[PDB]
Amino acid sequence: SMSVKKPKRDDSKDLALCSMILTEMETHEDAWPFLLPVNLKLVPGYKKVIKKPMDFSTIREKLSSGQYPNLETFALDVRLVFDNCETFNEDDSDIGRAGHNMRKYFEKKWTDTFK
Repeated sequence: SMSVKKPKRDDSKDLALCSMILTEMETHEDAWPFLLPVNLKLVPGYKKVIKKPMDFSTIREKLSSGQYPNLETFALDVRLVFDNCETFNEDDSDIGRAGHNMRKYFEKKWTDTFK
């Protein structure tokens, strides 16, 4: 509350560490369904069903241009990529399995880097 603060967590390396994690996600072999925006002209149903499209390139541009106010808003967009994937793809498909694998990979890096 006013004039009463928890001790200050050092957040000065967060930008660089989020960038490193994003690089590791970009370079994973199962990243291919997530590197670019889904083409809304060529994939029937996507536009209407997926209210907030997200992909790694869009995350990378937001990161580089100071559009993440903190590391939680960054984690929300990453998770949004996998949540969208689960909404549109069967678990037993290549893309469905890719999503589950990438989410697991992300969550471990996140915990090891920050928790």
